[PDB]
Amino acid sequence: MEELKEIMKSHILGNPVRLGIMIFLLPRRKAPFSQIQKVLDLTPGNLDSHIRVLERNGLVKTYKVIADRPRTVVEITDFGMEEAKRFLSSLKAVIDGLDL
Amino acid sequence: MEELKEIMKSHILGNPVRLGIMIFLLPRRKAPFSQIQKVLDLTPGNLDSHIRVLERNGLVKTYKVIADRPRTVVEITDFGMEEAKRFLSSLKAVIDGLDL
Repeated sequence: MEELKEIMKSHILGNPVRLGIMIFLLPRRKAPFSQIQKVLDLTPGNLDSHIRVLERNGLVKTYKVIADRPRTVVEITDFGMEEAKRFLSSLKAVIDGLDL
Repeated sequence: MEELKEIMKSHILGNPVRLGIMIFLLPRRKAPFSQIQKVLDLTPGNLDSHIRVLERNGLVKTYKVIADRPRTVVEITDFGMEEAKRFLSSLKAVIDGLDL
């Protein structure tokens, strides 16, 4: 019951959309906002809101690359990578205990 | 990328609180509202709202047991059990592919 509550209280990383964004970035480190939006089939508006939540919590960082091809890049931070791994590991442990 | 989107679109079962409630019920089948509230450290108000979302989607069912000890019982439905397992299996597959 103690590990279940841990997962239940992860309101930031637990959200299915944010979790997917973090899993997407885990192996890639960074990607243009426009690519994430298209590949994960999200509207620019929803993606934007989730990105803000993640960045306010230091899980990702965003910056404009105006090297003359305007693009906003989303990058997972070192903290973001570790937090995601911790959360994914806790989730894996709970699932393994269920025997599916 | 196809399985990631599947998990990201599970707005009902994906929510960390609802997921925890379903994982709690998976091995127990049913429990009094009051027990779930206390063991998962949730306020009666938040639990109530999540339960309504789950019940409107046929994942759980609720009923009052007035056998002269008034209590609301929360029970996971057969559909709820299968949907949860499907979602948990998809989640497990994504995690295994990450190599943690």
